[PDB]
Parts: sequence; C-alpha cells; structure tokens
Amino acid sequence: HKSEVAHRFKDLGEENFKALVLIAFAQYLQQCPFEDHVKLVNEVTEFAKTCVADESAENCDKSLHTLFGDKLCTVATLRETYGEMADCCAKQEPERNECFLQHKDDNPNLPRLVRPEVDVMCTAFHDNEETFLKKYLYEIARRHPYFYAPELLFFAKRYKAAFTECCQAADKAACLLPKLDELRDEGKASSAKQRLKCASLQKFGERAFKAWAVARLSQRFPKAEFAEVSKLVTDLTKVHTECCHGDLLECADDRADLAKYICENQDSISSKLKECCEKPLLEKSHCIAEVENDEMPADLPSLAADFVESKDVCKNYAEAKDVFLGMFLYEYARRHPDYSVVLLLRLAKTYETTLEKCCAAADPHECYAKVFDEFKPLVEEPQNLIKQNCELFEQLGEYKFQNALLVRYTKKVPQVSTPTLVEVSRNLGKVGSKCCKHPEAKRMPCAEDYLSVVLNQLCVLHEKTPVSDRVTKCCTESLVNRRPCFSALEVDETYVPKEFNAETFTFHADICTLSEKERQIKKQTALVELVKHKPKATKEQLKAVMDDFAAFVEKCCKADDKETCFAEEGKKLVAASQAAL
Ligand SMILES: CCCCCCCCCCCCCCCC(=O)O
Ligand SMILES: CCCCCCCCCCCCCCCC(=O)O
Ligand SMILES: CCCCCCCCCCCCCCCC(=O)O
Repeated sequence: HKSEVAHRFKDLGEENFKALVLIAFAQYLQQCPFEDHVKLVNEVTEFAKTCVADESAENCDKSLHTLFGDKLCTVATLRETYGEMADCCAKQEPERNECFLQHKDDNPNLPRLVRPEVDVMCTAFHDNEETFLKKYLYEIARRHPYFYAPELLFFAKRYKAAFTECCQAADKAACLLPKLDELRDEGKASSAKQRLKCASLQKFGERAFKAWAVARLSQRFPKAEFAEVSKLVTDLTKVHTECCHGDLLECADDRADLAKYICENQDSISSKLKECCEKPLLEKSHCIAEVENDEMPADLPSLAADFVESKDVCKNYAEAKDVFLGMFLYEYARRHPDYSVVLLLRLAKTYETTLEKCCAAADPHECYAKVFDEFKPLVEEPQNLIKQNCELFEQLGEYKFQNALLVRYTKKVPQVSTPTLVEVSRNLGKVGSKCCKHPEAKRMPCAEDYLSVVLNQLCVLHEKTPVSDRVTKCCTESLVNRRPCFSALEVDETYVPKEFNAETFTFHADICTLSEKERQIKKQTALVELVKHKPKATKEQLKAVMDDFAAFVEKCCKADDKETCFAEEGKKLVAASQAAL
C-alpha cells in the first residue's frame, strides 16, 4: 500500500467510492451546487483509477488527507463563499485538515428539504435514477456535515430500494410514504444517538462511558470472558473518542480495526458473528454494531459468592476499584439482557456506594451482607412502570393512549409550548406501540433505547427555550438519572389557569378534509389548551368534554352546510363545556 487512494478504491469498489467522495465533499463544501461536486467526484475517481493501474503514478503516493485538502484548495470561489475556510489552504498538512474540520458548519442556513409529490419523485427516479438519488444524497450530506458518511450511505441504499419497489406499484404513495417516514425518523434518531454519546463522553468523562460499554458489551457477548470484554471496552472507547472528533478517515480506520479484531476472535466473543464477518469492509462494523445478543451460557452461578459472601471483598475491591466494579457489572450484565443498560448502571453505583461505606465500617462483612436487597426496588421501578403504561396502551390503542399522556404531562409541566407537548406525547405513544409488542423480557431495553431519543429531543428544545427549572434539572442530570428524574415530576400546583381564548376553541369544517394525522394533531392541540385552561379538571370531566367534542365533529362532518354546523353547534359545545368545568 504505497497508494492510499488505490487501496481505498479497491476495498470499496467504484460505486461506493464515488458515493463516499460525494458525501465528503458535500460535508465540507456545503454551498457549492451539485454540479461542482459531480465534477470533483469524477476528477478524484479518474485519478483513483490511475493509481489502481500503477501505484507509482505521479501523486498516488500522497495521503488521502493531502489530496482531499488540495482539491478543496482548488475551488476558485473558496474565499468568496466560505471566508475563513480559505485561510486553511495556507497551512501545511497536519494542521490544514484540522483547520477544515473546524470550519464545517453544523446546521447551516439552508431552506427545508420539501418532499415532492410521489409521482414527481417516481418520475424523476425513472427519468434519471443516478442524479435523482445523488442530488438527494448531496442535499442530506450538506445539511448534516458531521453525519458519519458510511451510515449516510447505508441510508441512501434503503431509499434506492424503497423507490425501486414502490414506484412500479399501482398504488405508489401508500407504499412509499410510510417507508420515507420510517427512514426520516431512523435518520433523525441515529443522528441524535451520535450527538448524545459525544456530549455524555465530554460532560461525564471516560470512566462513565467505559461503565456503560462494559454493561452493553457484556449483554451482547455473554460468553466472552471479562478480560476480552475489557479489551473491547478500551478499543470501543478509543473509537468513540476518535469518531466524536469527527475526522472521517480516522474514525473509519478505527472502526475497521475493531471490526477486524472482533471478526478474527469470533470464537472468544459470540457465535452470532459469522455472517457480519463475511461482509465487505464497508459494511462489517455496522453489521456487528447491530448484532443480536448472544445466548448466555447455561451454567451460571449466583453473584453472591464473589461479591457478597467472599472474605476478600474489600481487599479485591481496594486493589483495583474500577476493575472490581467492572467485573460486577460484567457478571450482572450478561445474566440480564432484559435489563436496560442504565438499570445495570444504577445497580453498579449502588454496589459501589455500599462498598465505599461498608469497607470502612466496624464489620464490613455484616455491613454489605444484604446489599442485593437494595437492588430489588431499582429493578422493580422500571418494570412496574412498563407494566402499568403497557396495560394502559392495551386498553386504549395508540391514539387514545397518546391523549392520556397529553393530560398527564400537560398537568405536570403546563408552561411547555403546546406544539412541543403535542409532539413528545405523540412520540411517547409510538414508543408504546413499538415496545409493548415485545415479550416482557425485551421491553426494558426497547424502552431505554427509544425513550433516550424522545428525552434528548426534549432536552435539546428546552436548552434553547427554557421554561421549567425541573425540566432543566432532569436534562442536566447523568444519563443514568434522566428518565427517573422525568418520572418523578409531579403536578404543577403553582400554575395559574390560562385565559380563555375563543379562537383556540373554534373549529371549522376543513377539519373534515384533513388527513387522519392532521385531524388528530388539531384535536390533541385542543386537548392541551383545554387542560391548560382548566388544569384542575378531573378525568371524568375531561372525558365528558371529549365525548361531546367527538360527537360534535361527527355531526357537522355529516351535515348539509357543514360550516354553519361548526359555528352553531360549536357555540353550544363551548358553552356546555364551560358550564361543566
Ligand atoms: C481524495 C480523497 C477522497 C475522499 C475519500 C473518501 C474516503 C471514504 C473511506 C471511508 C471508509 C469506509 C469504511 C467503513 C469503515 C467502518 O465504518 O467500519
Ligand atoms: C473494564 C473496567 C471499566 C471501568 C468500570 C467502572 C465501573 C463503575 C460502576 C459505576 C457506574 C457509574 C456510572 C456513572 C456515574 C458517575 O459518574 O458517578
Ligand atoms: C422543552 C421542554 C419540554 C418538557 C416536556 C415535559 C413533558 C414530560 C415528559 C416526561 C416523559 C418521560 C417518561 C416518564 C415516564 C413516567 O411518567 O414515569
């Protein structure tokens, strides 16, 4: 490997290379139009081929970062369009690439990407599949310049498959529009997981990330020995640390080294890696990162002997505290793939707190004898919440569950924006649909994973437009204490009922012509404003108003002169409601 471009061209293949080069340029030159990028990509790609033919051909022995930066420095308009970015070109290499990284604009001033109609889309897809897809890949790459390029490429190919299938189905939109929604939401979620892992690492440090990773790796690979699990956690932590810094190639090399290491030591890690490890380099690490938990060994004893009963608990602990705590987490974790990672972490902190206390007390052995009892309420807490909220979802269906949640959280934090209360409640309810379909034992991991993105989105919005101290508390706590801080929120008894607005509770006959989605949203917005206006209102009372409201909408979406019914019956609904409440 005298030629890093040649070697990359050979590993990836022409198609993948072209796409990844496009994404890379799109992420740095975020205001250059599609056609400049296509020219760059073809220039780099002709050049690549030259080095494949002959690794000694001129400039082929240069560094990927060298060639990338030289090409950025060739763009004629660099100073006029990107100002400071052009000053990077004056640097010699190690710092030039670090300079360009710094001048990527996260969330730049760009107008929202409007979804064309299905038949406009499918026609452009048929008419010129290549430019349709790549022009859209360019549009996403340039608005998400830190999005890991191959994860973005993985998404692109699922769009290609979605268009391929649904554009030749005789009912185009009912096929395609759902798949575009799932992709849009997986995209925003995966993006938000990235941004969350990197802020947690910054705030709380390496130890806390390594704790989290021990728990997760141990659930995944319950047959690995501890020393193999800690080797992995150390390499994971180096990988995550380098990928947060956001340099594409340094992240991609670290991720490949780890995937390579895992695929070579498969029989010391998990038996479910065969297929991932037969895939090409581009896809290996991604496949492994999503692999199912291995089945745990049958012969697994109690943790009591090593962690509670053994004399030498304090001595083994004091000799390497984190190592001992990590062993405890490893042994607990691999027996419980049914626990959320953060429940495992509460348990480990409990074990830690008790050892710190007990190993300095008169009789340590007696002191930590019953440490396992302290785990019981922590375990039961999220289990019981899932029991209760999934029972509710079983009774109500998704929509009516979402409305239960609206009432619940509007009352707890009625200063929150109505649009925000509505979105997070809809979203919480979808977490019910997804997670309450699992058997009891998969439910906690499902909840943890989807709640972490609903609650980050929550805390992101609130950082920007603060509203409640209590919410800021829950948002700035450890990721281990986030969800339970939110669960501990109580009804705000300080809230002054908001003033009646007539317009707020006036409806027009165009609600009959909205989608199911749009109707629901306008009703749920009404429900929030209802609770915001009458916060002491009882569930029985609330029900009585929603039944009449529901009755009202039906009647006037059935009437000759729809709009008169809305103004006239509405006068009767509003006055009836104001009486009863
Ligand atoms: C002339 C410079 C052009 C830019 C070169 C683009 C580099 C793309 C390489 C990305 C490596 C992708 C391999 C996947 C690694 C992984 O996630 O496991
Ligand atoms: C392979 C060993 C890695 C190190 C393992 C350390 C285990 C620590 C257990 C306590 C978990 C606490 C999670 C973060 C909370 C805090 O920062 O106090
Ligand atoms: C911008 C600020 C937004 C704040 C929105 C507050 C609404 C509360 C959301 C908390 C729900 C999280 C799940 C907790 C489950 C439970 O109730 O036990």
